[PDB]
Amino acid sequence: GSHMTSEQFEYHLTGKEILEKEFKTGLRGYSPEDVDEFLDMVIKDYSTFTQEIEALQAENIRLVQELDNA
Amino acid sequence: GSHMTSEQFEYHLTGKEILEKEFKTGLRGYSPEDVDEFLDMVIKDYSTFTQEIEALQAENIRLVQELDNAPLR
Ligand code: NI
Repeated sequence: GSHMTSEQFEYHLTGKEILEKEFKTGLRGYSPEDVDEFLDMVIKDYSTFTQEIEALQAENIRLVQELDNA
Repeated sequence: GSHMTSEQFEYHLTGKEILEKEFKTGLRGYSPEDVDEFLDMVIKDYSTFTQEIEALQAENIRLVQELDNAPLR
């Protein structure tokens, strides 16, 4: 009967891991303030990506469950 | 036939921007090698997130098309 495919998405980091990452420092290096400001945006985007996927999964569930009554 | 729209989510960066970003240097900054290796994972994750979202959006559009044509009662 009905057969679903299965796809897997592999991620390297979590927002938490980015929040908790401590870079080593050296004689010359990237401006800590500038890197921090940039990663702040990255962490926000990880949260937003996660939320949008959750929203899209819920929308998927909504549509599938409607079709349950077809 | 009638439609409404929303703008639910706000993003700050693209993967391309993270690949291309050039940081100012200074005394006692973060290890460039360490930061670059870290951001490489971020870049790959942005691409994967983006792919997953676009795949779900395509799937949902297929399902809405199916539902448009489906009798329920
Ligand atoms: Ni079968």
